[PDB]
Amino acid sequence: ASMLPQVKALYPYTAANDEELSFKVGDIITILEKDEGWWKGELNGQEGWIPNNYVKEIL
Repeated sequence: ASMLPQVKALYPYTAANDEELSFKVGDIITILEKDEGWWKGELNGQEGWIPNNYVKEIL
C-alpha cells in the first residue's frame, strides 16, 4: 500500500460550507491532497478541505 500523511487536530473546526471538513481536538485526519494552506482530509468516511494551521502533521 502507499502511506498517506496523517495530521492531528489542535483546534476544533466547524466547516463553513460543504467542501470543508469539521473536526475536534485530537482527531486524526488522513490527507488526500495538499494545496498550500488548505489540505484535503478524510475522517470516518467524510472528506473535505481543512485549514492547515488547525492541525499538526504526524512525522
